[PDB]
Amino acid sequence: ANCERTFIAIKPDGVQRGLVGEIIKRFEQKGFRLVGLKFMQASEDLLKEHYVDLKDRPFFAGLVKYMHSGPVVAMVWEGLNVVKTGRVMLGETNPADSKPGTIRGDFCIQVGRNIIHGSDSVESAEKEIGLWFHPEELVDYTSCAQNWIYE
Amino acid sequence: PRGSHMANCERTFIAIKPDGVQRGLVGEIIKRFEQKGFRLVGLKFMQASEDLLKEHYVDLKDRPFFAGLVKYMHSGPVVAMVWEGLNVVKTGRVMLGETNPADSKPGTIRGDFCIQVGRNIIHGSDSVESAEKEIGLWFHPEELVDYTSCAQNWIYE
Amino acid sequence: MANCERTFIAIKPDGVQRGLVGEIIKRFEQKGFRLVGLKFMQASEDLLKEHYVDLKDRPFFAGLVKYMHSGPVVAMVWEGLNVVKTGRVMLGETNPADSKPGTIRGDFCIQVGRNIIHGSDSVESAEKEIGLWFHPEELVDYTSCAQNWIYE
Ligand SMILES: Nc1ncnc2c1ncn2[C@@H]1O[C@H](COP(=O)(O)OP(=O)(O)O)[C@@H](OP(=O)(O)O)[C@H]1O
Ligand SMILES: Nc1ncnc2c1ncn2[C@@H]1O[C@H](COP(=O)(O)OP(=O)(O)O)[C@@H](OP(=O)(O)O)[C@H]1O
Ligand SMILES: Nc1ncnc2c1ncn2[C@@H]1O[C@H](COP(=O)(O)OP(=O)(O)O)[C@@H](OP(=O)(O)O)[C@H]1O
Repeated sequence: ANCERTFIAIKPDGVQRGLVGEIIKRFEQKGFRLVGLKFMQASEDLLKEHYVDLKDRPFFAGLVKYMHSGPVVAMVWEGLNVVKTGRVMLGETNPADSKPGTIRGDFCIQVGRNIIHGSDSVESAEKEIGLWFHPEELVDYTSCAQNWIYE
Repeated sequence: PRGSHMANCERTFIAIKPDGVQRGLVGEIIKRFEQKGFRLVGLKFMQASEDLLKEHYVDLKDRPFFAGLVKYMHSGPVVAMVWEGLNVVKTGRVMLGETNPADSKPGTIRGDFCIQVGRNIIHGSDSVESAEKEIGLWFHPEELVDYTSCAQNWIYE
Repeated sequence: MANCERTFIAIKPDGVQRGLVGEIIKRFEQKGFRLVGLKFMQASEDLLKEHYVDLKDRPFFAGLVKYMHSGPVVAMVWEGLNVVKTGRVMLGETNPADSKPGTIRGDFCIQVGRNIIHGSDSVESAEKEIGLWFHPEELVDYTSCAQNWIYE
């Protein structure tokens, strides 16, 4: 419910093109609560486990190499239906189909340079959060606006 | 008729709810209507009485959320507004996004700024008939200001 | 290559009058499209009649030409993968009544006849429009510093 969490990663192209603050602002202004935030170079072992559902796809090795080629911003956000709603805010996975107003619709063009990843399901979010963050890196606090965001 | 000056003079009632005020979204919301080309006619900051809210939401008096909605709308100040323009009722609703924020698209006010249906930041008239009733209920005629936008000939044919 | 497709975008006199030039350009730059041509001009009625030749028999044609000649326009050429189709998506529906929030027309204008901008509808129309509005020498070629982060 209101405490659902999702994993969002800003990809190396999102960092290189100076979109970190823009992306974070979209989640903050929506009313989602920041739980975790890290900046790192993800190892190929970590990326292969993150993208384990894609291990049989032809683009898998290139996606892992690319995701390891620069730093990423790993994040955890909390809120009601944050997994599904986070995916709507990102826009379609393929930027060609993403609508203006979405992060990919506004800021990127091609699927291998799509700036961001968001968990596709509550099950995938729980696995991704556990893989990228130690439990002690996730911060719990109450937003001063909680009563104005949720009944 | 299409292209008539009178069609450009349609008005709608928009209220920024207590959560929109609390979360500092008043300026953001007003900027969206101004940049679109809609003309501001009325604007006031007020605490709406429960009697005014019960009449505003009279069609919902039998819904289970009615009492909570009236209490919530009375719990803080609201920004009441009247905007004018071609199809401003329907287009204002499109700009707000779906009533339930879960279904509102990015780019819309609710799509960008809020999450749950009971805390949806804003109300807009659902039809020209509801707009006429709502404008009359929230504003005295002397609070509605008429003027001509300097960009009128660049917004309308 | 497919990443070198080009489209023609014109900001109409109402877009210039209402101070939307920078906002429109920012939308194309932030998307990752490359600016190729940019010129500010009063389009002649002869140029506009050729640009809108397919509408010469429509009842609104004379008013459209007069309107497009009534003030300056910003003529532009942008480059990128599927920039024609994607540029149209970014502009929003031709009729602003049907354009969604988040698009240029959805955010900034209301009526057809004052719809702030034009974008090529097809690669064939883009080639014709670019040739009509720009001399080849006005089109600038350079490589974006972010090319490898926009395209694989
Ligand atoms: N050709 C490709 N090159 C690189 N990554 C790709 C390619 N096709 C798909 N993907 C990635 O493969 C993942 C799955 O995308 P799909 O389109 O197959 O499914 P999805 O729309 O349900 O996410 C996406 O990763 P992301 O969530 O980190 O964006 C997508 O970007
Ligand atoms: N659970 C709820 N709690 C509070 N208000 C609600 C709830 N469900 C619906 N409403 C409100 O009830 C009003 C009518 O919304 P509906 O979606 O029911 O519309 P409808 O009656 O045509 O279906 C909306 O008010 P607004 O225009 O000021 O936003 C909507 O927000
Ligand atoms: N009543 C009208 N007055 C002025 N221009 C019009 C009118 N109806 C259509 N047009 C213009 O006629 C052109 C063709 O619009 P259509 O709706 O017929 O087709 P489109 O949606 O497939 O592009 C558009 O020009 P633009 O690309 O420069 O915007 C459109 O604006």
